[PDB]
Amino acid sequence: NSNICEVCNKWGRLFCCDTCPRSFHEHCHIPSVEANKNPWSCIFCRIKTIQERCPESQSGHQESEVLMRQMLPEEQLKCEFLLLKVYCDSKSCFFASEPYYNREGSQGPQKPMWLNKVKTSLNEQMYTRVEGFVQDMRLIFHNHKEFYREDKFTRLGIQVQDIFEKNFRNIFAIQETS
Ligand SMILES: [Zn+2]
Ligand SMILES: [Zn+2]
Ligand SMILES: [Zn+2]
Repeated sequence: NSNICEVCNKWGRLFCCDTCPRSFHEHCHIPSVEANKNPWSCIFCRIKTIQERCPESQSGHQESEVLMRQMLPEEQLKCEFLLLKVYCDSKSCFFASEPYYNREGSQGPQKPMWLNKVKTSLNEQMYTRVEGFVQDMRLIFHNHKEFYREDKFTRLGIQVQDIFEKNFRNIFAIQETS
């Protein structure tokens, strides 16, 4: 097993996966690492098993169809993993916790949004369809672009959105296009 957390790359109190070498802090894993369960398989392993059970699930899909899917267990898992893939990037620190807005020449967004809120919303089964989760994720970066205007800090939103989008296309097997 690895000696650092797969998500935040720090050591500490780690839980080790039984079917791959990854390790996690308790609340870095999504869902939070489960109390008992021996053996325990991490989210990377669980996502791999889905693909292996249904190889055809990797054929291309239309985003419109993906977004309308109900949040049954497999889609819940895939959103959890996509969220985890965003937290894996260190630049997600900017978007994790509840923002506040007081900048000359800018007004705060009408609907603030942040990663820990999406995390809670997933944990509490508040999204009925994939679209709900994706909309809140995209709102995080859209709010940031709008607020920071021409400050070069806007680029952090572009960068972390790019990570989200690449992973969304990968996890949900979106049809590749030019
Ligand atoms: Zn961690
Ligand atoms: Zn694993
Ligand atoms: Zn099959």
